[PDB]
Amino acid sequence: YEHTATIPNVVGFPYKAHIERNGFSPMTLQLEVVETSLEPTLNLEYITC
Amino acid sequence: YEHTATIPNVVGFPYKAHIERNGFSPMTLQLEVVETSLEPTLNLEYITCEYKTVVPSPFIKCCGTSECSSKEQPDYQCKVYTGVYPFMWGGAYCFCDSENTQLSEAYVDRSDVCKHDHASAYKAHTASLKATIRISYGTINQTTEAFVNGEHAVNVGGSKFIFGPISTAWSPFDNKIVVYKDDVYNQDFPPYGSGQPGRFGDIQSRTVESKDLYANTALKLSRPSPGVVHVPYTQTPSGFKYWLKEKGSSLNTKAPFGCKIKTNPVRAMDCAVGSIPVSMDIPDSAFTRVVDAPAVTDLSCQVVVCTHSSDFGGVATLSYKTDKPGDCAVHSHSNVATLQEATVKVKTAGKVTVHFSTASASPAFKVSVCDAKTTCTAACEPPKDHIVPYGASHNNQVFPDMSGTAMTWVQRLASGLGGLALIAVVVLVLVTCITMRR
Repeated sequence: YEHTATIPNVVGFPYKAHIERNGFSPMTLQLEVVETSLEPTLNLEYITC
Repeated sequence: YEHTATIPNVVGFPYKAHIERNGFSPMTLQLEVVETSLEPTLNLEYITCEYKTVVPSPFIKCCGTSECSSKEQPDYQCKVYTGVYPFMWGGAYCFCDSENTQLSEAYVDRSDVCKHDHASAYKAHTASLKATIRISYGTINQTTEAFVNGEHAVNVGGSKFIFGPISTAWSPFDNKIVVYKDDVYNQDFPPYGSGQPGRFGDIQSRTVESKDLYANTALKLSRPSPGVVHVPYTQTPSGFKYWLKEKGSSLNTKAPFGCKIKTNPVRAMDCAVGSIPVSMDIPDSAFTRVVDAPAVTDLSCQVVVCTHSSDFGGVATLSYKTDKPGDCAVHSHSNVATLQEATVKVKTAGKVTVHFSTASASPAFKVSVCDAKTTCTAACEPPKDHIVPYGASHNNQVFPDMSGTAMTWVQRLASGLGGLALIAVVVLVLVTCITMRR
């Protein structure tokens, strides 16, 4: 069953997605972002010392 | 009690026939076609198989002429060649330099395994249906075989059933049929005595045991190479052995209506074609008197869920008043939805659930529970699964009920514009009165 949501990129905000479906009693998911890690691609130009 | 019905020829679709006999509590019979076997009448036209070409040793007459004679043998060929001078391994076979003749002789015969590997050409006509029907009603549940013609009465539980003549005489077999082992071929085989070389039936026999063989292989003798004994000849390759690789896939993979084609005897199973009339003579002992049944009253229906899927995708809860517990017959009086269950225990618990299958966005159908009747109504969503390995249990009636949302909107718009048009009529009639009174 394809369903879509959009959760805040807020760590520890426990967004809850509700699925309503014809055959079935509705379901609430929790989607809690425990961490994010935004990592740049790095090109080394040079070393200084 | 005479009753009549008409069940689809769909195998594994359980029909429900409801009898509302005035003196008795209703009963729902379930009628399921378990198997069908459409069997054509066959006339054997001829047998075909690979030929055997019989080539004796050459009757080489050294130092002399030879006559030759005509013979009755199939495709028989004979020639006497003058001026032969053959060499065997040890020298010339003949002393005379040219006064020798090689009598070449050849003919066609039926192959020695034609008893075992042959194709039979049939005319296939006036097919007949036999069906394996399952009858269940009350405590009686039995599976019986009936010929589907309006004469073979079969007994279940003391009930005569007559499965009347099938609604259409269609069959997947064309008028000309070729049968080979497990396979059946629709094939306009050439008439006996007119088969052509290198094609199916270049040799033809009226039966596998027949003494008389037609052969038309275009066998021709040719002159032997000088000094060589070999009775050289040319002949068109076995048309049967060409056929065996040219057949392609058989009728078992091409018949309409999903028929499964089988040999020995030639038959088409499970053809989903037409419908079968049924006549019942149910005895009085099969019904329960109205005193014995529960007096189900104040019946109402809630559709707990509905998907208009091919399975029994809807669920109803029926609620009751009753004097006693008991079995009631259950039915749906509209073909928009068919019910999985034929009878239910009515309980003092006051409610029961019944499953149904339907194809429409918003069905409404009168269910019943013994005498009580109520109109179930639903909002049914489409299924999410595009393809399923099973046929539809509903009748594929898709037009929505007039109380549904689509017909509600349609009836609002149509009554709106119709009311506006009637008001404009009233205006015009009133004005055209006034303009003639004044």
